[PDB]
Amino acid sequence: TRTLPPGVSDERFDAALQRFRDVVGDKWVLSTADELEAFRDPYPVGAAEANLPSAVVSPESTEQVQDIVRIANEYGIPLHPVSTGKNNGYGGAAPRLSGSVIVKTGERMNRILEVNEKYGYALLEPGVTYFDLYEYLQSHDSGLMLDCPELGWGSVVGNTLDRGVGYTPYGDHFMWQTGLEVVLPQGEVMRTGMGALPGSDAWQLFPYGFGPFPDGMFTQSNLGIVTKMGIALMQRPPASQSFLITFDKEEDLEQIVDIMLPLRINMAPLQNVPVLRNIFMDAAAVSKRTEWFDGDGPMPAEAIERMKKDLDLGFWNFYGTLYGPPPLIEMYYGMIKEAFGKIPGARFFTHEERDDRGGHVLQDRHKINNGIPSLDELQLLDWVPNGGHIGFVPVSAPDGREAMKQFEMVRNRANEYNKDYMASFIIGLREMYHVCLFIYDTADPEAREEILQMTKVLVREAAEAGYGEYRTHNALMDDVMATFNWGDGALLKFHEKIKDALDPNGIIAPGKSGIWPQRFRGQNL
Amino acid sequence: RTLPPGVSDERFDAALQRFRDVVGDKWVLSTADELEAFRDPYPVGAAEANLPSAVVSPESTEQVQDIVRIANEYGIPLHPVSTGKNNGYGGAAPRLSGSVIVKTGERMNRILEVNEKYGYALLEPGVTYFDLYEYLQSHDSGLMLDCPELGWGSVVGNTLDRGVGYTPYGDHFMWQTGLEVVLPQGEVMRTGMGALPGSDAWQLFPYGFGPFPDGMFTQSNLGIVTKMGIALMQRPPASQSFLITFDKEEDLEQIVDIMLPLRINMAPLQNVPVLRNIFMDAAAVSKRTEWFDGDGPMPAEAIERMKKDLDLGFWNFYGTLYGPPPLIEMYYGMIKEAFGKIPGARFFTHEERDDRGGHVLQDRHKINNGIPSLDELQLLDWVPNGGHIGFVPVSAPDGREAMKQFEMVRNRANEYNKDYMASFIIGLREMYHVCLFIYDTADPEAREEILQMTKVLVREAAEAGYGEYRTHNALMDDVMATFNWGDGALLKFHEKIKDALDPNGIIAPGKSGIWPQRFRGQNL
Ligand SMILES: *Cc1cc2c(cc1C)nc1c(=O)[nH]c(=O)nc-1n2C[C@H](O)[C@H](O)[C@H](O)COP(=O)(O)OP(=O)(O)OC[C@H]1O[C@@H](n2cnc3c(N)ncnc32)[C@H](O)[C@@H]1O
Ligand SMILES: *Cc1cc2c(cc1C)nc1c(=O)[nH]c(=O)nc-1n2C[C@H](O)[C@H](O)[C@H](O)COP(=O)(O)OP(=O)(O)OC[C@H]1O[C@@H](n2cnc3c(N)ncnc32)[C@H](O)[C@@H]1O
Ligand SMILES: C=CCc1ccc(O)c(OC)c1
Ligand SMILES: C=CCc1ccc(O)c(OC)c1
Ligand SMILES: [Ca+2]
Ligand SMILES: [Ca+2]
Repeated sequence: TRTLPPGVSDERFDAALQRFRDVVGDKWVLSTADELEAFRDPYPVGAAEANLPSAVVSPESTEQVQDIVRIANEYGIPLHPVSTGKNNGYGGAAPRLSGSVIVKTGERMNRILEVNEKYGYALLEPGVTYFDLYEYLQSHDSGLMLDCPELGWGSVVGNTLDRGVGYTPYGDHFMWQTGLEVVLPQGEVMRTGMGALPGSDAWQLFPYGFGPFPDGMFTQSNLGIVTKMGIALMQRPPASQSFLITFDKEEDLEQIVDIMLPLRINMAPLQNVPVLRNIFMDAAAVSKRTEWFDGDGPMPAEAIERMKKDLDLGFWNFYGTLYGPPPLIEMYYGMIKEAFGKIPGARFFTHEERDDRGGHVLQDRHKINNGIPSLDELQLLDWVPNGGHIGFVPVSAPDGREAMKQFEMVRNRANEYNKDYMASFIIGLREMYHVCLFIYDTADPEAREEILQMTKVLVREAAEAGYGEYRTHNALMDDVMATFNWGDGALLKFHEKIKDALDPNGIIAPGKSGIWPQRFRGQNL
Repeated sequence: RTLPPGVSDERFDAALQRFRDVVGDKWVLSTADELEAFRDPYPVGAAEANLPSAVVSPESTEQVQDIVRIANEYGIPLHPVSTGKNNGYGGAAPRLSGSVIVKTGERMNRILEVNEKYGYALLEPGVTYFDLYEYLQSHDSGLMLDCPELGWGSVVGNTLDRGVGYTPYGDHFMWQTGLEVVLPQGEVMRTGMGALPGSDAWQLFPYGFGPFPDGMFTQSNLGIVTKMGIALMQRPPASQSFLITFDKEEDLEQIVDIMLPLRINMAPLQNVPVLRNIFMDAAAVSKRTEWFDGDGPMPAEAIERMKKDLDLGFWNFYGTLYGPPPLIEMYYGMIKEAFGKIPGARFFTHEERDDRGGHVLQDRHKINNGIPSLDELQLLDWVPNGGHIGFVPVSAPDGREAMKQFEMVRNRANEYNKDYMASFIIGLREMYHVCLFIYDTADPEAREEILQMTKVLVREAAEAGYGEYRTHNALMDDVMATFNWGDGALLKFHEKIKDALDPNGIIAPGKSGIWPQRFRGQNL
């Protein structure tokens, strides 16, 4: 029947719902099954129901977020704060803890508070999407560009608060995060950095302020509800060129990664975040699985060759963008061609050179890499009927043999659980991300369970090989946090200890990143 | 005899022996003669302050655990340092008098790893910039380090006070990647991929999984750091350092305003731009008495003599470029066209000045190329028994803000009879007004003048909306008090976390104005 917060009666919840309505207004509290359906994980993981929200409250202001937090303390209601709630791949808007109330900050707190052309920064509310901020910069003939992930409909703030990434030189969103406002778990409000000094202009200029630097503690965290966040914005460069390098062989991965890293570690000639996508990923962006293979089980070699041939793509496809005066772009492109040119079968294409279906991903990278938000990459989910995805992203050293081992290890398990291997190898400066998107039929309970059991295996095996996940789904946060158990889980004990100090009543997103406040510890949900 | 607060002669003597049982008899100092060397070398205020009770030098992480556990038992406050060279901010001296200094760097001074492939170091606290430079030279490294002005500090300890250098990797804390820390009750923790047993990425990926804590251990008293990683930048094929002299006090406005556009895209100004006033560059190469032996502020005549003799401006801009010679030349050309629009602007590369005035340029050419130096110690010869205090408000990188800040500080410096040694430094979007006040450390009134002058500068800067990035023991309470948005919400947040991790209030009480429960309200 009715989803309730843990240890909270029908009466007590009805009372708390009304207190919420007194703060934000009747139409900004959802609690009917019909109203809540939209806030369930759109890509559900596992056959069983999980991650069930009891209600959605949409606050209009920081003060309203304080009031909601104080009520949640009164009634012991757990709050799952989101911005836009588009964390698709990691649970969407759905709370880790079933019965939690979703605080959708972004519905009404969606205002651009400042875009400074002189100093190159924005001060944003959670509700500001990449499309909102893009449209604002266009409107105002801005000299600035934003840094967006593959999908423009997410929150600049929300994405930053899960340490999301884009593909411009400003792709590490949390680095460029500068100052935030946060409602702490008992309702008091705090500004970090120069925000903490009344009348400073430097909130979005100097990240650290004075004393311990806390902003990090509010990312992949449950230590408060963020109401404002500053972010630095790069100046748009005078020109840019996007290029695709197709690599013919599965085994080329080793040489590609080993040539990638020297070209990237000095942020030149690879100026942007280098992404290497397998043919599955690029095929899924432009085609249905059944275009290639309507059989059961893993995709055969003949089918993969047909994908490569028809799309004129390799097994591994490298995407990069260069920025600056055309001479500098041409110099950097020349270096890139010489270095990756030593791999037999490497073929090169600029964004101007491919208008065919195989080229559509390059055209999308040319947008995303230039801070032009897109939703083209939603086409991935038409690979199979009713397509959803889960993100599996272990962090690796950027070595060719280390990539090769991860390639084998994950494709092998993928095959066993009848899921295709959609994978990208991405490099920051000195780290490698194995970005695996498993696409499955969300309507099929067996496919959902296969995904939950497969990724549980993939997490454990990756950790046995010394690979930690940078980010994970609601279903895997306990399993993943368990892997960071150096010194008898010293890290988790440190986090719990702080969680209990700031959230004595255990209100804020209990179980986020495997961090449960005292009142829930040992209870298996 | 200096004792910890609320600890008897007999309890302390017991505790000193327990320390000896852990680290050895030789590695516990507690005589007045032994402790002299660990007093603030640039003392602030007339009165005695910042008195250590003992110095304990541990050999290992395990020993640090044992010391912290003993400290918890006896309620002894511990001030963890690396090398203890935080000169201008108290040196090795503890904020709280009676604290035991834990000099981690004395014996924990080992380079644990330098990775040529991935460009990083994993370091203990005692590794100095000289130590790590020597290592890189020895091993024919492709890598360069990022050092502050003085090479004798700790790579780790400087990072833990969010210190800065002048290469593209000038933000030390940014490039910090992984640490190991002994938390205030003696348990040991590794951050990031350090927390995943057998990961290779401790020094490759900073964040790891869940909340990002590393920042909480910088300008902090939440533990004793025993290892720290840091990224090292590949040495580029060539570099060129350059000096722009600017003739006029009033040029500051246009310098800062041309400086920001050339810096924010990290090109053409590829390194940290530093603008030094003639006082700064003169004190680097000469004594005060060479220019003016009279009492009180230095007259216009004397300033003009400094400029002529050293062939420098009132404001001197020092930068470095890196890469292929064609790139360096292109960038230098853009810099010359931009700053050239200021009348009286003159340009010199490091190759074009072998005179005394050029000595600072030569020292920057070293520092900006990750070659540690001690040349800038000559600043302390400006007056007899020279010491300095660091006063560094953070500002918008705006000409008129720089100009306001220049007047505001020089006026108060004048009033308290201290010379105005100042640099304007710029990261990407922020500006540091770095003011070194050089004074006679043997003169109790010069000491009191410094304390009272900087107290005034701190609240006057705060009234103008400027916060300090970093400050001295004597000012930490005053400085933290200025960050009082939402009724001092930030300090309240820091205090709850301090009390959660340090229930006995052991680790560096009062660091950054953060006192644990047992000390709050006691005025030391
Ligand atoms: C399916 C998919 C997903 C995807 C992607 C490609 C595909 C095909 N590419 C991505 C990429 O390139 N980079 C990236 O970082 N993510 C990518 N994803 C995943 C996802 O689409 C995006 O990351 C998305 O932008 C994230 O969702 P959103 O931006 O809406 O953020 P949120 O869901 O509202 O909040 C995220 C989490 O952070 C915490 N949170 C959020 N807001 C707050 C506030 N105000 N206070 C406290 N905590 C907050 C919550 O834990 C929330 O779940
Ligand atoms: C006088 C002076 C000072 C100076 C400078 C120029 C002059 C003329 N130029 C500097 C510069 O360009 N950049 C910079 O960051 N600092 C500069 N200074 C100040 C100072 O000399 C240096 O910053 C110096 O590197 C700091 O000294 P050191 O490196 O020895 O650091 P420390 O005293 O040992 O530690 C600093 C503080 O951090 C905490 N700490 C240190 N180690 C630990 C450990 N292991 N665990 C926990 N906390 C630790 C303490 O609070 C300590 O006081
Ligand atoms: C090809 C990149 C897609 C992608 C990148 C980073 C992510 O975190 C992600 O989450 C599911 C998806
Ligand atoms: C002339 C630059 C010296 C300098 C720079 C940054 C600092 O923090 C500092 O501390 C006292 C001194
Ligand atoms: Ca072939
Ligand atoms: Ca032992």
